[PDB]
Amino acid sequence: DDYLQHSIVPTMHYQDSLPRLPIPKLEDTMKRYLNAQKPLLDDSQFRRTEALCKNFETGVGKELHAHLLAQDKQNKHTSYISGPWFDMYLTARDSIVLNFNPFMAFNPDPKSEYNDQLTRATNLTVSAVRFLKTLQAGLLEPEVFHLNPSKSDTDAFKRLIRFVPPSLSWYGAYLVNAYPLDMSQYFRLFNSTRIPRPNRDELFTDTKARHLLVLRKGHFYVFDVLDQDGNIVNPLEIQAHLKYILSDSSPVPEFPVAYLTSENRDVWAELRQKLIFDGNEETLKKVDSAVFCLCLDDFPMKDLIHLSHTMLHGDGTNRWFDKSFNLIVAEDGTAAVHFEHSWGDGVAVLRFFNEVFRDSTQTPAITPQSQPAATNSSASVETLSFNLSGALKAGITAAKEKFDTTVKTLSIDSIQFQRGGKEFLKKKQLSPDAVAQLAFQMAFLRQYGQTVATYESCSTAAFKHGRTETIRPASIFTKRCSEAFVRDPSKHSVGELQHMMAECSKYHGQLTKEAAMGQGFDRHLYALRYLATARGLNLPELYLDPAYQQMNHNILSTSTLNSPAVSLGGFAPVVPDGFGIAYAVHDDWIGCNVSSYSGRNAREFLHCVQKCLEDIFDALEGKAI
Ligand SMILES: COc1ccc(Cl)cc1S(=O)(=O)N1CCc2c(C)cc(C(=O)Nc3ccc(C(=O)O)cc3)cc21
Repeated sequence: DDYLQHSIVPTMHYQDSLPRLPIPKLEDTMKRYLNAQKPLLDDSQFRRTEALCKNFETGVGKELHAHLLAQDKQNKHTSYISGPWFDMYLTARDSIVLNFNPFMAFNPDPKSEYNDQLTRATNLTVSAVRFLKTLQAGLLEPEVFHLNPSKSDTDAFKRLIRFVPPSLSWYGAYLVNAYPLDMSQYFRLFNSTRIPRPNRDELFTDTKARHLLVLRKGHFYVFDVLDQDGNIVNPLEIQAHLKYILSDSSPVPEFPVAYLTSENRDVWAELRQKLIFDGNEETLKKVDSAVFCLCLDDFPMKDLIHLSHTMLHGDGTNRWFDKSFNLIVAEDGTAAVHFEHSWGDGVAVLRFFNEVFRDSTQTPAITPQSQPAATNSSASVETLSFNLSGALKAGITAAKEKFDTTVKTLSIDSIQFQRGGKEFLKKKQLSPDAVAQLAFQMAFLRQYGQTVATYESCSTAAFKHGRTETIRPASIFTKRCSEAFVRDPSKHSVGELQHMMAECSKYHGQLTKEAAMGQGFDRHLYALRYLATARGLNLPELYLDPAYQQMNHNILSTSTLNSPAVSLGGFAPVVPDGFGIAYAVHDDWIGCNVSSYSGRNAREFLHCVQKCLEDIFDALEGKAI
């Protein structure tokens, strides 16, 4: 059949009973905020911020908090952070390219000949449509985080739980230490795009649409991947239609329209309206509502750096950046999902990513020897045409110049630390995540002699309409430990170093579990600020404090996701003087892909990460510095 999974428990079985996202006590939030400030602020800055915190907790903050709580109790179908967080993304006027959109790259099909571009484009496309089908049918297994997978990820439990009504089903999983996740974001995975508009962009979805969008050399093509009955178009036909597209000899347009999706959101909002005025509404409608955008790149990957630039931004011509996601397949079969971040988070895209990799490699629709269906692709595949006025041509030329100049300034490079990873660190009773984050802190001290604002993404999808919370890895413990390794390495015995590292690990694990439970401080303080602005009030002084602005100017911006399906991932710095650090600690090695602009040096940082990781492993192995 056209399904890649056959869950007996409906996909959405736990959604109705998901716990609401907790609002912390204000007292806990201000304490956590100041705790994160401790490594960043000098004595007088800290005392000044401590004083604003007290004012806030006693004054306008207490009143904003009372109102946050009452609003939440009137909207128990949702989360307090959901509206504010969507608004954070959609009101942002900066380019979504680099600023917001990340990538994750698939590992190759382990069967060598399946990495042929046509074979893999077809297999990955068909598997993505099978994911859409399985989601529609409620046949995708619910997302569930198991503490004891051997007790709860069992047919035995699944047979039982399916009889528990959705109003109670979450409780049945909770009682076996399983935690069902929110899955409401999957409503925007397919047939969805972001539409640029003044003030605040729009999330658009059209579930009726049955066609794929393909970009090749900056030309736009659409064809159906679902027939009128609701079945997947025969994969041999899809193969034919893709072969047709791959055969187009037309040069890259003089005015590649995909450049516009990289503009400032107000600029693009106005140019899109001009596109409509010039009669393009039908064309844009087909782009907007396609199942997703398949991007066929006309070159192989030179190396990991090239791959990373290719999947993060490409050259500006062959990605529709607004789309829920772009599935990119290069000439050597290298594939990635580049996604728009406003509609959903890492956990939702990763499940799609994992199922698509598993299906496309284990149950490929076609083989490198399949004969495309005898079909008249020119009748089935429409080549889209945009009517561009002079103002549109000029806007595309400007979009291109701005794209080219900015991307020019972006560097990305990687390390593969091979001495060990998760196995060895867990043996030493440490959180691998904490160790990576320590290494980043220690690296930055070694390189710049500073402790700086640090961001780690944490899913709050254990709750109804959850998104993310910020883990704040820069702690007094990481700062002390880094100082010991970097500044006075002869002052401490290996036992002392190992203990310092143990205290980093514990506090990091504590922050991680708090964040996952909604007990960070970042989202809470953000929702209070949002509430004050939405009520038409002056910004409270807490938020005007340089230290608050510093806490949210994330020089070290980090994110990890791990899966056997992901070769690597990337994102650009979130600030001009920042790094963007995609990392994974695997069973036996550690990988970091780091981006930077002109204001930072990613190569040096990575040399420092390498050195710090060597120093950390040496101390852990008993060896002296
Ligand atoms: C909690 O750990 C995990 C649990 C389940 C999985 Cl499938 C993967 C992981 S993980 O290996 O990818 N991982 C290691 C520790 C960790 C932590 C502390 C946080 C996250 C996480 O939430 N990451 C994340 C990344 C990006 C986003 C995003 O939306 O951008 C959101 C969350 C993953 C991981």
